[PDB]
Amino acid sequence: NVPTFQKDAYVGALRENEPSVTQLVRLRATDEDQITYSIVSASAFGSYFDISLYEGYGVISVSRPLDYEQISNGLIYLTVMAMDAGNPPLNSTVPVTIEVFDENDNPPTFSKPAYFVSVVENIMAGATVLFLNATDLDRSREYGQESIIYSLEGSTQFRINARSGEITTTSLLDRETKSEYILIVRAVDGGVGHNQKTGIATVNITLLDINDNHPTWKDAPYYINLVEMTPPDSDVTTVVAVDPDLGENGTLVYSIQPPNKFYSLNSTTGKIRTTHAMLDRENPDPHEAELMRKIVVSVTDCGRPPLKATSSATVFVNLL
Ligand SMILES: [Ca+2]
Ligand SMILES: [Ca+2]
Ligand SMILES: [Ca+2]
Ligand SMILES: [Ca+2]
Ligand SMILES: [Ca+2]
Ligand code: NA
Repeated sequence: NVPTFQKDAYVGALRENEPSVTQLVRLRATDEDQITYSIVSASAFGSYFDISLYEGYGVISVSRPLDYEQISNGLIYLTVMAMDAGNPPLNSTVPVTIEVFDENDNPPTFSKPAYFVSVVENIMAGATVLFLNATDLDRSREYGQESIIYSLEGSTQFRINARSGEITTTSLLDRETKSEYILIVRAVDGGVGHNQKTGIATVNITLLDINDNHPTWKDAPYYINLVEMTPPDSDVTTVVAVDPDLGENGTLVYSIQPPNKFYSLNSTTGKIRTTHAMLDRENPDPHEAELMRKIVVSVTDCGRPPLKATSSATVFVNLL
């Protein structure tokens, strides 16, 4: 009487990006009394599907490739209708479900090919250097976003979180021995073997200077020989400290402490000269004669707060 399909429901399945497919589904209804099959509904891409009568079966096919990434939930739902040659005609419908399988046809990508980040050199071991974010456009969780594994190459001093891409430190750093780093970041998807795909970006890290070094004396204590009664302004010797920090933090400021009337230095050079106070080698005064032949010098950098050398340094003078 009414065309009745042999099943309550039908099914077919294929990968995305298939050229065509000749038999997603075979259906058949039966009339005791003829039958024409039609696709009456389609959740999506109806135009791509076709039905034909082959050897008594209504046979669904698909003529274009499908894109998994343009389909919600991997499923296309069709409704097929069998209809007799009746006047009026009689019909019956049935659900068909087309599963589309995802292919790994999208690579992980980064917003930029190179990222640039600056960071103070006293960064707390394990702190957030940089959040990274790759994007994989495959829709399935197997091949798309959820599947991304971050990897990091370069210095053992850094490490990346494999799921979130958050980059972090392995240790305390030191601008005074490593100033910059170039790291390579790989994102990879859940494809297997040659179908695994990978995204890449460099991360270029610069260390900003902290005033984390004291001045220290080069070649102290100093020994000079100097003639008796030498004129005012005669060159004596040069003192030197070293601060390997940058700019202000490495800039040195020398001074004589406590004061010494027989000598003056240049605070920016450390170049000691004599004063108008004359150097009598056989001078009565004990105190005055002792600092005639010994100069104590201190040195500070221009940081904030400014650091200074642990020790002072001495110029031992020997008069002639
Ligand atoms: Ca696709
Ligand atoms: Ca895909
Ligand atoms: Ca992918
Ligand atoms: Ca310093
Ligand atoms: Ca420093
Ligand atoms: Na340092």
